[PDB]
Amino acid sequence: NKFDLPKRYQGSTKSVWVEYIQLAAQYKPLNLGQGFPDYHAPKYALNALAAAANSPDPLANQYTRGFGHPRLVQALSKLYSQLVDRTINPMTEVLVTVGAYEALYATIQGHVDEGDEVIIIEPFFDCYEPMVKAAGGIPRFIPLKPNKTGGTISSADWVLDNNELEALFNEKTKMIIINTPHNPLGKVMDRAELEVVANLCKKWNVLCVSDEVYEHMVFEPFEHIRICTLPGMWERTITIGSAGKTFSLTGWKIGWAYGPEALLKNLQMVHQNCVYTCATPIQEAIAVGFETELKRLKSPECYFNSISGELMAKRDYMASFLAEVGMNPTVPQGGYFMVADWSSLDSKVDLTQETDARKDYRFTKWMTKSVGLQGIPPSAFYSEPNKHLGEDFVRYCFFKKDENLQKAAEILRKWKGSS
Amino acid sequence: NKFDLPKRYQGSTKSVWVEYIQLAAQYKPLNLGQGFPDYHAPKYALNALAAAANSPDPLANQYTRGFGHPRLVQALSKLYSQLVDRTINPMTEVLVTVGAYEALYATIQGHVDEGDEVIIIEPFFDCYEPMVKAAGGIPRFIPLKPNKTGGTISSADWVLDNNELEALFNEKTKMIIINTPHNPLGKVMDRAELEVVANLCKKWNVLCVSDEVYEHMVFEPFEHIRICTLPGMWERTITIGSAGKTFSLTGWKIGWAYGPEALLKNLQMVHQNCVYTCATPIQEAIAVGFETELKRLKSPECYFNSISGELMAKRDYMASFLAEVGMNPTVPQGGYFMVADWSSLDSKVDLTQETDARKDYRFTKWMTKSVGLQGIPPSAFYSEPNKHLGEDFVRYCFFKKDENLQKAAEILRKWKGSS
Ligand SMILES: Cc1ncc(COP(=O)(O)O)c(CN[C@@H](CCC(N)=O)C(=O)O)c1O
Ligand SMILES: Cc1ncc(COP(=O)(O)O)c(CN[C@@H](CCC(N)=O)C(=O)O)c1O
Repeated sequence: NKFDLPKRYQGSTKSVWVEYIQLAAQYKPLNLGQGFPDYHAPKYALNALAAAANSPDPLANQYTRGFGHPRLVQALSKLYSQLVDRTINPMTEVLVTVGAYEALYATIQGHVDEGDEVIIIEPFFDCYEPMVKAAGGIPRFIPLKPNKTGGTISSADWVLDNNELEALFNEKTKMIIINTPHNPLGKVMDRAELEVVANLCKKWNVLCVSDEVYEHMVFEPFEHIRICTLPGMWERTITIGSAGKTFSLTGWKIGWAYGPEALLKNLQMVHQNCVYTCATPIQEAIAVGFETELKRLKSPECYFNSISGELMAKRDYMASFLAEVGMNPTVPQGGYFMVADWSSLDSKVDLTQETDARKDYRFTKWMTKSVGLQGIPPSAFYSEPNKHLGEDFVRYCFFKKDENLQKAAEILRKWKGSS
Repeated sequence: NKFDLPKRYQGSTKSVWVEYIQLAAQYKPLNLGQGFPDYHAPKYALNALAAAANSPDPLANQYTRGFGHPRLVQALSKLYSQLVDRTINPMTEVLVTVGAYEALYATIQGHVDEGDEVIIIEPFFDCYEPMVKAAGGIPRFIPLKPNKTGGTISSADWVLDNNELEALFNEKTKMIIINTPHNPLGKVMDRAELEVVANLCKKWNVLCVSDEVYEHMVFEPFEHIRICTLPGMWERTITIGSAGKTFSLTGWKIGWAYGPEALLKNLQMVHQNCVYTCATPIQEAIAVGFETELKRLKSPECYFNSISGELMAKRDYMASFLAEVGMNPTVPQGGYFMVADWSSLDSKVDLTQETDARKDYRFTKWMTKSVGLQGIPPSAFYSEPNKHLGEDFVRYCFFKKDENLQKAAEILRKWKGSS
């Protein structure tokens, strides 16, 4: 009856996101932090939500099926069945969730017990660690590190030490979480890299959880490969996606996990007594969205195909202006984020009035308040022992109107050499 | 690497809800089961969702603030500040969630540690027990029991044994969950009943969680009273609502917890790493719905004021045809569910084809597949040892078009022998 946090949440603090969203509302900077477009998503999707709101069907805005709206799961199985080349059962092998967030939540709560080890690759999407810890698991970390220095490098250059990775696998290893395309780097794992992970999972009987929200956003000449597609991997993989990312409608918060029925049963049990069901007219609108794209999967007008081309130009413009101004950027193989090492610009920043412990927090806060440009501190994506690996970096989002990417460039040009 | 359920979820089965929704899609009965309307909700709310989908603001459909969309938390604080007669800080004292479901989830995960005792009042909304058990908590049950037999009783007649209740409270008691107006019975707790609980919560330093989802649906001459409003109770209460119940848009799945900052901090830590944030356009629409009602709170055509008379005509009709066919109905003080005793018609049913443990599951099951009319087996809402109090009963929803209520009666008559 002390109403302290229960032990499993012991020492929990507010996430980066709660802190930096609040920082954005307060200073109103050019917001290149959290990932979302600053322009309209596909009209066919927005139209479908207005249509569901306006539907003459009285069931359109009432409860739908708890493991997912029938029309959506059917659309999801149609698409992914083609992509993974097996027939995925829409009732048993798909679970619709509240964003990729709740799919990750239901997966971790579903398969992580007290003392189970979970391997996490740093830098990691930040929720992975607190979710494992809340489920009583023991995270085991391995960092990706660049094998090139100075100038602009590629996210391909950020690599695991495979001996170090092998070393982490033992009889206590329950799960490994991989994220490709990767947040924050943009790294897309190639077939050899997936093979390394898959071979260890098979040897050690571990569950692979593949966070693939950015699956449609890989840039030529690279290619998204699905690990559940590797030999023997289907039986031991759960794969996650997000309609917020697939359709660029981040405020809709609908995602999914797919995989064999045996593994999904555990997620269903968590899901059913966490939220139970997800928004009907939103899932309906997403279902129409998938139906729309399913008719044209190899067309240049298909949003799955067009987004990379849309994004690649903006990636190239930001990499250029970040290099121009003095940072060392990592050019992502997919996605809409880019990390840059800003440390060579340490003389143009006074971080003296900044209060927190981590340098990249001080840098990003200072830039927000002082110059009106918001990025995200990458040390948020590292375990405490390795936070130093992130401190010289900044993550920016380039999913923006060209006019706003130019605005960021000009802020940076003015800040630099206007000494 | 047995990927069996974790120890937290060991007992776990599919909920009444995953089972009955599936039942319902399969046999396509007159669905008097899950609580939702048969017809459309107020048009102003539906219109506001269409407007958010169609918005010129590109951020209308992108991520919003994780603890609650600002327009919505503002409208909630404006409403509840007036209802509870205090100033509720919209930023720190309101949390928006994926339905009342995730409000209960974050509350129980946030405040129940291993070994904590949680007292639950039977019959109970079904998620309470599995949530407590998932949090490592120990559920402690007490049934409401009718103090009258024969005919049509009132939900006021279902009452707790005061000494049973007092004995349940010990220094291991962390929490009590109360639900008023109550599901499935429709009981509205009077002031003395809320005083009993209040005085025990203060004595034993326990957190009261008040599930008030049906807050606006109390029938004359009864009154919804909020326990957080009793002396000394604000500091020890979390109260929960649902937009899905407030605006009869059950597929929108947005609810909230409000109470003191100290207590909501715990739910914030769970929420930030469970779903993170909720749907933007749905929260925007609900905020517009609240602003609309806030301009006319004292007027009869305010939906918070009008829904009671709308539902009361239906309540009275159902109560009357249930009694005519020879059921013993409990007339609810509030809400849109009615529980009735179907024992005195056991003769006239064949449960000999149904396979489940509980007599009332076999019944709901019979009537659905065989006579085209589904409700909910009230055993679902009892602890294993007490399920027997739920086995003579059946719960129906009367939030249905007048003509379907007239049809549902007919089905009952055609099966009983009232033609
Ligand atoms: C790798 C990865 N995995 C899961 C997710 C979550 O997807 P939802 O469908 O929105 O729940 C994300 C999205 N992360 C975005 C936004 C983070 C946030 N908390 O809003 C980002 O990193 O900026 C992500 O980037
Ligand atoms: C007492 C009570 N508390 C919470 C809730 C959940 O509210 P949301 O806002 O839809 O999450 C309910 C809803 N009860 C409904 C719905 C059952 C279900 N959807 O699992 C019922 O019992 O028929 C309820 O009846």
